Amino acid sequence: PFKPRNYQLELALPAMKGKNTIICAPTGCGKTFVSLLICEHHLKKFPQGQKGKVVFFANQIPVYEQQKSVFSKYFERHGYRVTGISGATAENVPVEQIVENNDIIILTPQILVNNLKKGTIPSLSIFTLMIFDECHNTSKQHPYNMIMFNYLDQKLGGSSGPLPQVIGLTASVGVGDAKNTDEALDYICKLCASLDASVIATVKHNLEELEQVVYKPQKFFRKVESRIDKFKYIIAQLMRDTESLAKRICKDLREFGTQKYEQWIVTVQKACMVFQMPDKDEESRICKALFLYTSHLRKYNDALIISEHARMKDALDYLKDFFSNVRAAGFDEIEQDLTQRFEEKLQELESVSRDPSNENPKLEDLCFILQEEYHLNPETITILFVKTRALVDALKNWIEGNPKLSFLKPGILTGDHNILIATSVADEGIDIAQCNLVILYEYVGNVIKMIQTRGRGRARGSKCFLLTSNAGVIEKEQINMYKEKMMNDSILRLQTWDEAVFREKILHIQTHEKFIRDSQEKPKPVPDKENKKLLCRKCKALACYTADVRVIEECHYTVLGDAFKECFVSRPHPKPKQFSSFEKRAKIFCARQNCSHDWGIHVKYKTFEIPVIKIESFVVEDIATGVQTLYSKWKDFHFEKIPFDPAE
Amino acid sequence: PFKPRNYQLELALPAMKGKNTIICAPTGCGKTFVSLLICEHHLKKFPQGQKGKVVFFANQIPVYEQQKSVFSKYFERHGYRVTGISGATAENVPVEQIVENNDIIILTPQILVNNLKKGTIPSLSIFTLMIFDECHNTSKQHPYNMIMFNYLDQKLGGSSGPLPQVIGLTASVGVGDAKNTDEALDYICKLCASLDASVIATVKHNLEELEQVVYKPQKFFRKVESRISDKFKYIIAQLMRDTESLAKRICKDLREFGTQKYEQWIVTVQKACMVFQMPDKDEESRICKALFLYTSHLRKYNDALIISEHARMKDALDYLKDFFSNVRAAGFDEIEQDLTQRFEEKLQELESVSRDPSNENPKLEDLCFILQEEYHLNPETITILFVKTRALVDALKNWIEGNPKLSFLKPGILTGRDHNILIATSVADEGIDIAQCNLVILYEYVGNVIKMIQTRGRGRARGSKCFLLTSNAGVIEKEQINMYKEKMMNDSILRLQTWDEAVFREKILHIQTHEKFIRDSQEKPKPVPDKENKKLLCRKCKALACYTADVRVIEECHYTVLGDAFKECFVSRPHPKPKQFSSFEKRAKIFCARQNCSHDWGIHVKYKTFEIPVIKIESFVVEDIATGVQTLYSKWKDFHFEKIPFDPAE
Amino acid sequence: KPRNYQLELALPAMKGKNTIICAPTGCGKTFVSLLICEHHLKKFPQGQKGKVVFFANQIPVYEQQKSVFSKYFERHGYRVTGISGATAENVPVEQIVENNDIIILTPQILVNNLKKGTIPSLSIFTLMIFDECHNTSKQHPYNMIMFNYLDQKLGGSSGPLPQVIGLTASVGVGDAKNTDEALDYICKLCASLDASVIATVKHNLEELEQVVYKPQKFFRKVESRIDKFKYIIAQLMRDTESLAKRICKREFGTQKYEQWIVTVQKACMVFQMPDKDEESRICKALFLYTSHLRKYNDALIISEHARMKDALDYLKDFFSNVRAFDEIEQDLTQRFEEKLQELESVSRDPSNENPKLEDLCFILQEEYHLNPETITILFVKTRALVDALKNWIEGNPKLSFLKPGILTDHNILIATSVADEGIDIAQCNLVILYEYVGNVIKMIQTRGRGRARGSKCFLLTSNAGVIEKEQINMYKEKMMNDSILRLQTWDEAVFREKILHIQTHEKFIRDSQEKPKPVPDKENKKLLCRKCKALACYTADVRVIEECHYTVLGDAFKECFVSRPHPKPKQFSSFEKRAKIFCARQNCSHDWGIHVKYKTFEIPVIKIESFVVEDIATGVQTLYSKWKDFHFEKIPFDPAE
RNA sequence: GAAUAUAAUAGUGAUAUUAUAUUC
RNA sequence: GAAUAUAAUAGUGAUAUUAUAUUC
Ligand SMILES: *O=P([O])([O])OP([O])(=O)O[C][C]1O[C](N2[C]=[N+]([C])C3=C2N=C([N])[N]C3=O)[C]([O])[C]1[O]
Ligand SMILES: [Mg+2]
Ligand SMILES: [Mg+2]
Ligand SMILES: [Zn+2]
Ligand SMILES: [Zn+2]
Ligand SMILES: [Zn+2]
Repeated sequence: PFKPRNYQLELALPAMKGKNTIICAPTGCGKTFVSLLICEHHLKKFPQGQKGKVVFFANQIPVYEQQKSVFSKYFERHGYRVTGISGATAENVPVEQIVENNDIIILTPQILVNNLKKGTIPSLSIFTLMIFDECHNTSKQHPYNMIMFNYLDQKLGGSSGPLPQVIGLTASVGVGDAKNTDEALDYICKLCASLDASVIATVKHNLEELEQVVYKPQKFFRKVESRIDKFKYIIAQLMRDTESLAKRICKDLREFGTQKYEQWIVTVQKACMVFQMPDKDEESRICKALFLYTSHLRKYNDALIISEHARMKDALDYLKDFFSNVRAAGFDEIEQDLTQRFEEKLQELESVSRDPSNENPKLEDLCFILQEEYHLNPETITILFVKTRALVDALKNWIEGNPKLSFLKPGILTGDHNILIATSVADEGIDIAQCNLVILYEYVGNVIKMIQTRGRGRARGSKCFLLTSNAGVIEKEQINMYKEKMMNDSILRLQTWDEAVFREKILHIQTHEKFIRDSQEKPKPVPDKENKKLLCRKCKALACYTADVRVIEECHYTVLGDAFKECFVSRPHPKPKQFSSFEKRAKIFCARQNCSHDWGIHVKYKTFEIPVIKIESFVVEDIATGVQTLYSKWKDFHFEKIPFDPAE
Repeated sequence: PFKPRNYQLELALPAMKGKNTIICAPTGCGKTFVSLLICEHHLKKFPQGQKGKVVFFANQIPVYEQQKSVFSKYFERHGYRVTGISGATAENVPVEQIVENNDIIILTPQILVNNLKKGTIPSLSIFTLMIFDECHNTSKQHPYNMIMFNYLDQKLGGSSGPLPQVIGLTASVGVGDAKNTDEALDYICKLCASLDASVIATVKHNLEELEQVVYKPQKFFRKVESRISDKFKYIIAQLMRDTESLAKRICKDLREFGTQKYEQWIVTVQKACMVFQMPDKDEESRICKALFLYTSHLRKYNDALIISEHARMKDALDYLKDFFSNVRAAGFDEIEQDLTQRFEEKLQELESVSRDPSNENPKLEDLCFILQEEYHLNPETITILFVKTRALVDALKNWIEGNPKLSFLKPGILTGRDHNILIATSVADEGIDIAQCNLVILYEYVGNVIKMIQTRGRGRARGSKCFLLTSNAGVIEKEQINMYKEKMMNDSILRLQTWDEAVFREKILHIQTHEKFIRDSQEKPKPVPDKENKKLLCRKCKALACYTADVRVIEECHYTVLGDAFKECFVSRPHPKPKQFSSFEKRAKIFCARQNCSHDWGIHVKYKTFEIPVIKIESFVVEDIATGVQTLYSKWKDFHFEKIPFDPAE
Repeated sequence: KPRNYQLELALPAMKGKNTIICAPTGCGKTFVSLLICEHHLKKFPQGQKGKVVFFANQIPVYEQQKSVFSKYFERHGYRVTGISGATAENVPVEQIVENNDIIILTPQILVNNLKKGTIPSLSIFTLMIFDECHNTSKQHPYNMIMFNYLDQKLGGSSGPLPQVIGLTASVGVGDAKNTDEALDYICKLCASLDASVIATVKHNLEELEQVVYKPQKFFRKVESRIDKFKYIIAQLMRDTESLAKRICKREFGTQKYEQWIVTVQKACMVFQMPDKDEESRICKALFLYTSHLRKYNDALIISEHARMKDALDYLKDFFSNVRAFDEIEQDLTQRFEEKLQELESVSRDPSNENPKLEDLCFILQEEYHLNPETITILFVKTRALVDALKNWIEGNPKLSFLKPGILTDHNILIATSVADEGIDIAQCNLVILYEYVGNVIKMIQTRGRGRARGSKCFLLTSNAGVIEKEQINMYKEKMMNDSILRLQTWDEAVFREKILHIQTHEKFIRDSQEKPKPVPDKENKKLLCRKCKALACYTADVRVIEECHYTVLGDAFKECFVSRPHPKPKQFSSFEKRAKIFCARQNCSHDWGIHVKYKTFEIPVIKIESFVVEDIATGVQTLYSKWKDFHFEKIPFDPAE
């Protein structure tokens, strides 16, 4: 073992007393030891004729592996069996026997959800203790709350079974969209209701010890000026008529370079695919043209945004890569036309990407900050957060594409090194290297994310700069810093309540939400037995019929018959995953000319090698009327759904 | 995930062809990744309708936990359920269910032996691949060899059950008591037959790669001398003569001080003084209890002489002092009160001699010389020091900490159940991997050739050194004949690898059969249990404890006592190291109650729902009521009285 | 196709730095030599010229290196020549050196040519290369050359000195007990060679390890035999000692008794008597007794280091070689003939056999059973053991697979010793040391006997002190390596300072060690024989040639000795062996020297180590081993005789 | 492939779009 | 013949004896 902190004992104390409790402690103060202590006490509290059974809930695989290894290494010596079940090792194994024959079971929540729904696990009465890692996710349709729905449904019912103690683990419970303290109080009470918690454990009598371990990094706010247009009066006309040669085909009833323009191009593109035409032959031409036009427009928009947030050079390289991929996917008259127009004006560019006269002031401010902090301390470890995955290697190539930052060794963390560039890590996650500097490049999320991000630099002297060219970001961070105060104050206020009163308010909210969920069930579909024709979305070619489509596990959708096999092509999948009882063998694209529109994937399901498609790649025409309707999700498309039968 | 050494592939190659293989490679080359590769390939080789089941055999708990951790972390992603069963998690669990429902199972061999004997595991046919760590232990009746006994007994018999592939992992197969080449070769063949192996995988093509990753440390031999003239030994010898005279007053004992022969002698005498009966039963209990004390004190004096022989005089002095303080804290006896005074009478001489710098152990001066001259050339040296007894561990820690010349050292302890130098008794096989030691000093310490080869793993870096400090020549002799034995081993293997695999399989087979029915004959005796009820006296005070009629046998191994009569014959102390073996749980240790005795009887455990005393015959002397003759027994299975199986009744 | 570690070893020397080079025996030092020399020669401008001298303590190494250097550098346009003792004289070396760019020498040549004054100074050269530079110490020729070098260096002269490169596998640590002593020893060795750099492989160690393999060493400590033979042959010399003690006024078998017999024998050579006729008799008896006791002792030794038959046959050879039996020798030969019948029934007895021979036979059997094409080399201390073990090999039925050869084709070569590495070696698989341990240097050099993988070495002995003597050599090697690695960290300036101070120190020691010449007593003295005390000649008749050799000008002496053909004639200096000198007395036959054909006249050269010197006045008898210890009126020989 | 979460944007909202991340 | 080196054994050592090897 190892000598623990006092605030750890303090945090684990309400849990060891057998009370369902939510533990709220700063990120990286060692919640793992708290879990181990709670589990140890809970397991070794039982008599000889009875035995306990603990279940742990990690939301992601790294935490799964880590916690499993630690728990197994620590508790085996005590004579307790520790195991784990994730999606990889969940198939073709009796999970009920795995649960029964073990004392500690580390799970991803989806496993327990699926097994409860299926029936392999009768009730939650099997466990004597449930622990939720990052219990702030216990809300809405998240698997955690899906479990707690079962828990409460058993609790709030005549059917009485020994329900397990519930422990939550987090650094922030959240406040929702609360404008004041009394609303945040209601939010926290609602969460405690969702977790059936009667206690909220925080550090109080040992704060002086805790604050010598986890240091809050100072948060500097860097508001910079925007660019002042070497890439604005060039792609403008390009966008103008690349929209209007699409208007050459038909008239269609909004500033450029924004997200609204993105939404506009998207909905327009999703409104062009339904242009019914008696010619049909040239309907394909029209749709395949307009699709290309819009697909070029939106990526032009992407280039504009990337330029607006990063180097203009990367804004070019983006489009160059795009047209490269377009030329690699087969040459079309339209595609080679737009490409010709692009490369005609490309000579004017590149040279513009080569002037220091037009350099993003944001990147110059970032260069200033980095140079300063690495001058004051060369052994600085910096972590950087960006909005999109496009800006990652953009800022990377910006770093090594600069002699001023020759002291930097960029690293990537998306789906040894001085600085690590990343998108956005979910929750605390597996602990990485400790950083002395945290930079937020136009990146601001929720309050919980803000509080959790402090774990990146919980050492003394750690700093955090928020670099942006927008005020809305700044205010969006300030409101979070206020929300934290609201949360802490609401919690400290709730900790003054009597346990019973709190319990009955919780029970009240629980009964309320239960009634809501019960009455929420509704007569949703009247299945249309009419056979519908599924066409392609790009070239409008006939893909299949609804009569040929089979549904697997009430989630996935395949196509039968040898007719469809001559309608698609396939290339080996880039990231061959393994989901459920499936296995991604390859990808599936259209076959009509070199359309090559993505239709779905080709999988190996048991002893079958079958195509699985997504409805958001097809247009649902009616064989009778002709009304071409669109569906973004399969569950939105209600038709005669026939379960997949191996008899075929 | 990445960059496997080519010699690793070379070693895993025969095992990736289904061939039962013994792998022989230097310690530290990375046998774990070899295991991972063999196991992985073994798992991906099975089609869709079939599945494999690999089992890993670890001899020690740290190795168990480590391997379970690695295998779990590596094969979880692929989709293989990895689990483990040790002695701590073996009770009240469905082993059949745990074994089936998992793809990879890490076990301590005793678990499999027990569960096979119990019948919970029908046959080894459930497995498709068995891996043995430190497979050179597959000999005599070590658990590995028992498992392989079951394997062979299923193989050679009429049983046609599909047996799993067998892989062994070692750095040295050993040669045994071989004196030449074709003896070592026959030994190795016997071991391969014990493991059903037909291939011995070693590095041959990728030697140049291996010899740059695992370096053979340079060895050295330091032959010195003990103390020229010892005054400590004289005083202790005269004390010994005094005590021996005090003991000779009662009986006439029908050799040299400070030797092991005298230890054996005083053990035999102490044993023979506990079968001296008297009709008074109060003169018996007063004479035997005194003789026990005398022999014990003589023994402690001997241990002190050995300690002083190997270390400082202060170490032996503190040893004796701690002994006398311990028996003084136990409660002064009438036959021991004089001994402490006799010792304190010469304590002034001993203490004044233990401080005199001129008569100091020259072995320690040579060791200090080595340490000094080695840390002077490299101050960041990490040293590891091997000694025989733990008394020497403590002694050398106190010596290092208590010496101005070695004020640069920070000694640590590593015995049985940061820092510059690490002092340790011995490590079974390779063991868990600790920090590299570019200096391995052996202080009067030699073992088998296997340990000699495995110890080189401690310093597998370039320039790493190894010393053998001793005052005895037989030590060095043993080391060099060990090296010659290593030559014999390597050459025997190198010659076996040139043979025909079919021919080798034939030999293996006809060694296996021969052994199989040499195990058949004899081995079936059944000494008739005499039903006569015998008394059980305390070996120290000769007082009555219980009868053989009150003694019940639990699980054919342990032994308890019944009645509320035995209860008033003992007291108990909270056990210093409580454990949980099998279906038991140590709660306390049990001692006698007759006044100044307090002799070790047994322990107090919680078996199932019962709180019971478990005793050892090693601490009791048996007295036949009929004949009146007293007999001494050490092991319970040597006392063939009538076994009375344990039952929840009574 | 040069190796990288070779270039690495040559790198410091190619920077004009005086460098000692350490690298395992047989890693291609010749290539490094050629590289360094090549770079040294092509460095000079047009107006200047380069001149390199390569030393060699062995004629075979001399001819190998001369051949290689000549074949290599002839193309580039450099004249390569060599000088040895066979072609050292009747030639102007002064001009030979001047007319060449590369000169390969045996060091004694340059020493003698510097002493004679034929060569002014070492300024003539620009680069000197010492092969086996670990010999640069004491009174060795290398150290003499370096004495000249240092004398010109530290001296007031400012003449240009040549760059000094040394080649070795081990610099040695002398008798160092710790790292400091080893370190300073290595430092004074550097000062002896005026070195500032010690080049070892460090960057390309992996390559060197991939080329040269360290053979695995084993030690075999057996016990000594059982010995009736011991006592049986002992009472012979107890009886002999009894006989010798009857005319004049401890453990048998070991060296103490040997040098005891030696010193006593030398003490009987000075036992005088007025008769000078009974004197010769009693001292010839006292001579025969000791000279026989010695052979008996040595027989007792060979008995232990071999089989009893070897020692027996040795004695039977001695007694039959000393015959061509005298009246005094008749008793010894009769008492020995009365020893043969009881000795040989045990000397043929299979019961009493040497444990060392048993274990050796076992080792050979094993290693040849494993590999039938094994090449074995066996080192022994004496030649008696050479022939004895050859006879034992060809005599033992079990070893009928061996083809023993001699080194003082074949399956196993039996050898005494090889000074340093030597030339081309039969690369063996098995090296065996039969009661043979030298120093650390010769050990590391012995590693070169098997630089191939799988090669093995054995140390067969009964004495533990031998094993200890080897282990301490290993520890000494460790100390050497460590001290070198520590020296390679010092800055060159500080090192040069230390070296300079050591040089001035040692030079001061030498200059203050030189004692003046003793006063030669011109008074005459009678030089007479030691075996029979017979008057050989007087000092006035004796004349000295080349201040080294000594002859006699007198026909009276010419009739006082006999001449018999040399066992192995050879040529030295300006001389030429042909015969050998013995005492002309009937039953004496004692070695006096040799007769040679020096230049024109044939003259007899004698040794003082076979003559005892009495005084014409006092008559005091004295012994002298070397002519350097015997000071007198040294009258220079010259042709008119 | 499907589900879930977070952020921004349009909207009165149920929602929708995109971005990002996770899980089965 | 002379010179020189290495090892062993005596000696506090300077040295000496012996063995082995080399060289002019
Ligand atoms: O595409 P899958 O059906 O196999 O499922 P998945 O996990 O990748 O979903 C990711 C989504 O992003 C799009 N996608 C998938 N791939 C392989 C690519 C892309 N988009 C780009 N630009 N390049 C790719 O290689 C899919 O639409 C999917 O829904
Ligand atoms: Mg699914
Ligand atoms: Mg001469
Ligand atoms: Zn299409
Ligand atoms: Zn008792
Ligand atoms: Zn004579």
